[PDB]
Amino acid sequence: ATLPTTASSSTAVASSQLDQLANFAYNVTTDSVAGCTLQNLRVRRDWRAFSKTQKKDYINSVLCLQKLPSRTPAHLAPGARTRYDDFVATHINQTQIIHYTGTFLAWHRYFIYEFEQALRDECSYTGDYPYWNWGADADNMEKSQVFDGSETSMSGNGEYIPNQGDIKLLLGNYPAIDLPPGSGGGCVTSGPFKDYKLNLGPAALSLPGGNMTAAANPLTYNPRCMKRSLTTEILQRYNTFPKIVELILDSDDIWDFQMTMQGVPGSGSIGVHGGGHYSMGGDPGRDVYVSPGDTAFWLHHGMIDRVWWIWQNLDLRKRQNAISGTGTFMNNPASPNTTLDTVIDLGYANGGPIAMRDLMSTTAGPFCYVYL
Amino acid sequence: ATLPTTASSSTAVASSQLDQLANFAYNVTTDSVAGCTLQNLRVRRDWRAFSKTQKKDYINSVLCLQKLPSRTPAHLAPGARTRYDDFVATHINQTQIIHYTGTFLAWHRYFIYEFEQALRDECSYTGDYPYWNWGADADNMEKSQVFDGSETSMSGNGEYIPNQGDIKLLLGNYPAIDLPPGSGGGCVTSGPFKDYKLNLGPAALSLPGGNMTAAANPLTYNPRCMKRSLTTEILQRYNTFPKIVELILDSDDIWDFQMTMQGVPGSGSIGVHGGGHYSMGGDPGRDVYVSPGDTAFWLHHGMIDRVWWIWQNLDLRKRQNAISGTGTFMNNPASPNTTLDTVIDLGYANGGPIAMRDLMSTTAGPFCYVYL
Ligand SMILES: *[C@@H]1O[C@H](CO)[C@@H](O[C@@H]2O[C@H](CO)[C@@H](O[C@@H]3O[C@H](CO)[C@@H](O)[C@H](O)[C@@H]3O)[C@H](O)[C@H]2NC(C)=O)[C@H](O)[C@H]1NC(C)=O
Ligand SMILES: *[C@@H]1O[C@H](CO)[C@@H](O[C@@H]2O[C@H](CO)[C@@H](O[C@@H]3O[C@H](CO)[C@@H](O)[C@H](O)[C@@H]3O)[C@H](O)[C@H]2NC(C)=O)[C@H](O)[C@H]1NC(C)=O
Ligand SMILES: *[C@@H]1O[C@H](CO)[C@@H](O)[C@H](O)[C@H]1NC(C)=O
Ligand SMILES: *[C@@H]1O[C@H](CO)[C@@H](O)[C@H](O)[C@H]1NC(C)=O
Ligand SMILES: *[C@@H]1O[C@H](CO)[C@@H](O)[C@H](O)[C@H]1NC(C)=O
Ligand SMILES: *[C@@H]1O[C@H](CO)[C@@H](O)[C@H](O)[C@H]1NC(C)=O
Ligand SMILES: *[C@@H]1O[C@H](CO)[C@@H](O)[C@H](O)[C@H]1NC(C)=O
Ligand SMILES: *[C@@H]1O[C@H](CO)[C@@H](O)[C@H](O)[C@H]1NC(C)=O
Ligand SMILES: *[C@H]1O[C@H](CO)[C@@H](O)[C@H](O)[C@@H]1O
Ligand SMILES: *[C@H]1O[C@H](CO)[C@@H](O)[C@H](O)[C@@H]1O
Ligand SMILES: [Cu+2]
Ligand SMILES: [Cu+2]
Ligand SMILES: [Cu+2]
Ligand SMILES: [Cu+2]
Repeated sequence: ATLPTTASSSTAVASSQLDQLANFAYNVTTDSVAGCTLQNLRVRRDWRAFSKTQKKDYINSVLCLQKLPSRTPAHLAPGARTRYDDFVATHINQTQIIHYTGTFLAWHRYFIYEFEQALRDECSYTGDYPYWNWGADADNMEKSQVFDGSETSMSGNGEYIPNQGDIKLLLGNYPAIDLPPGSGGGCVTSGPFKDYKLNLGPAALSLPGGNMTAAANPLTYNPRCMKRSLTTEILQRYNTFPKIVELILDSDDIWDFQMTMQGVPGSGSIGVHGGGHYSMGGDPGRDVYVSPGDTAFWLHHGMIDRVWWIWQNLDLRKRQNAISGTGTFMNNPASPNTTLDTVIDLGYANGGPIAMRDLMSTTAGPFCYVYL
Repeated sequence: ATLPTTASSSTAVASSQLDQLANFAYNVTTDSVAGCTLQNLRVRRDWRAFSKTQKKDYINSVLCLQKLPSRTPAHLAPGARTRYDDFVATHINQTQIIHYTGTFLAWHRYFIYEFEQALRDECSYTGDYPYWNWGADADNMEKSQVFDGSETSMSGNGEYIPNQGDIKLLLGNYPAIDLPPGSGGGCVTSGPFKDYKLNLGPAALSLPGGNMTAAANPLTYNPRCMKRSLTTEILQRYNTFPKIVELILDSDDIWDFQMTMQGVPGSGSIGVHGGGHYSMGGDPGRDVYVSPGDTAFWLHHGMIDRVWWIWQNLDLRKRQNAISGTGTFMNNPASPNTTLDTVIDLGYANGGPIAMRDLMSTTAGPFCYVYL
């Protein structure tokens, strides 16, 4: 079998191209497994592949972390109430050193893995890690099994608010990127997270109209509802199967991969990573720091990690350990290059400090899983 | 009298142009003074204008802050030992929100004012705030009364180190700016600060050759000598009287002023602000975060504040309260615009929280001084 070399403009085959690439990556991962053996190798799976009661087992475990008390010392994050908040808080705390950095991909890989460990160790979860395949939902976000509002979604849309202005995304002094406000605006109307209390932020919440709300200290207590405004137009622009495959096949090195993924500034594109986030609309959906406060975050980054994993396995010799970038957001201010010895941590959320070299592979260090 | 409209290429008259502009600014400030009256109005003065024993009164007060114990809670900055360290620590702590921000100019104005208050309130200083006029020293940094190594300098050059590679200044992914390493390299050889213990950092120290050293936590204890490597070539490139006047006269709004001053990224220029800093070479001279750990910092920023003050007084109606920019370094990540209500503080160094509106004028809020 010879793999696709050029992304198709046809949605139907772009999807199949993606599946081929994934199959190859799956093949590479499995037979390289012949700590981590084929036996104890976990499989992360598309949300759609979960059955009703499996969906709910996951949801319930998450609701469990949203009920268990926070481990973060109150004086460090006064707003944190739950174990779940512990994760949100560390993400807020470290936002300026984990996006547009050399550590971005590996940090989020570790973040979601440790989230998973919390689910298993504290909330008795025994099911698989879920991911959200953007491409399948690119035409109707409201019908996504992740966002349909049912008892098996991560809740759905937010209360509709008429005539919201556009979202204006800034970075540096580049011209804004303009996005539609979606079909919601307010508190989520249904599903398992309808009564979920969002406790932290806003740190930097983009608002319809172009304004931004920012607490003096986004780690203080600010209990409020989760708001969404599902915006299908955004997925259509940045997260279609052709766009996904394009990112994989046109990215010749780790720099181009991660930059294309996140959206290079000034380019008018926010990539699959930005698209996934901003398509949720609402709050913290539109807050780069507080985004894990939206429960769909974990599924989104499941998919982010998948896409990275695929890209790596297309040329494992060159890509397995590939790193580019520094330890500061867009290298502002300048910091040293990230290396295999760079140490990251998730503060009080879970786990301990760990070096980049131990994160590069989904079947070494603490990791032992594959994506189906 | 009609003021210069175009910066002269002649060093001799560029200097006189500067003096005219300063005189005008002085005139505006005084007669606008007709809390702050002409009576209690302080005058900040060129270091050269200080007599021997006045120089030493200032130096001694600084050495006093370098001996009095730190107020910063040990658990917040384990490295801080002295009152002086309190200031360095807050600067390190806030570096990512006080450079390339809307607050940059006003924050540093408040920083040095509160430094001054520490000198007066804790170290019995009663003399004037000094500033370093770069232009007078642009041809021979070693002969500067600030850096001559005598008992009236801020110490002088560092131990000479042969064949140091160039300094390579990065920001974002723009091409590096290359600078010569100067005539020193090591510990300062003489003057009042020869035994001054530099306690904090490095946070991001640029090294000859292009490398950068960064502690895991630059607020922890790392006692070592202050190192300089006086680099006249740098002042010659960025800090000549023509360059100073150019910044004043060619900058039509606050954005262009502050950006030209700091060096716009990608432009190959580091402005009078970068030039002043990097011309000192050494450590923390080449560390954006830790720079106040070099005792010349206060004189440099005296001059920075002067240049701003002059520019403001050229059109006080439009410039007095002018602000542009956000609350994050180069607006990475994006944050709200700075406004007159934006509140800043210097943590434990001195003073309390204060709004931008109270900082805009050297003769309102807490301020009541002029530059001669
Ligand atoms: C947000 O990030 C900052 C910066 O990393 C975190 O501050 C860090 O806090 C921990 C302790 O709270 C420090 O760890 C060290 O622990 C050992 C004891 O095992 C002790 O010997 C050290 O002196 C230190 O306390 C870490 O150095 C410290 N870093 C800084 C710059 O203060 C903070 O915890 C994070 N906030 C949250 C809520 O996670
Ligand atoms: C570096 O900057 C951080 C962020 O500003 C500083 O953390 C801040 O620390 C102070 C107290 O240490 C917090 O002030 C508040 O004081 C009142 C009591 O008057 C209390 O009710 C509040 O809950 C809070 O403790 C401030 O909110 C806090 N901010 C964060 C994000 O933790 C830190 O102090 C700075 N480090 C140094 C050495 O200056
Ligand atoms: C994966 O390996 C299987 C089993 O040998 C093979 O049939 C299939 O063609 C491989 N997939 C790809 C995309 O190479
Ligand atoms: C956005 O901010 C401006 C300036 O503070 C304010 O006047 C306005 O009310 C805000 N606009 C919206 C859409 O709320
Ligand atoms: C931020 O200020 C700039 C001018 O410096 C202005 O163009 C922009 O509209 C402001 N942003 C908002 C949303 O207020
Ligand atoms: C400053 O005011 C004095 C006193 O009237 C005047 O002689 C001088 O010309 C003024 N300076 C400038 C530069 O306008
Ligand atoms: C700079 O860093 C490189 C890579 O770590 C190292 O090999 C080298 O020793 C350093 N160069 C200098 C000039 O010390
Ligand atoms: C940082 O890494 C880049 C490649 O991504 C390399 O070009 C540069 O030399 C590195 N910086 C240093 C000084 O090691
Ligand atoms: C296939 O459908 C996608 C949306 O899923 C479009 O983006 C593409 O142009 C093609 O029509
Ligand atoms: C006057 O002298 C300055 C240095 O002080 C030069 O930069 C300028 O070109 C002129 O020779
Ligand atoms: Cu993140
Ligand atoms: Cu993300
Ligand atoms: Cu500064
Ligand atoms: Cu400075």
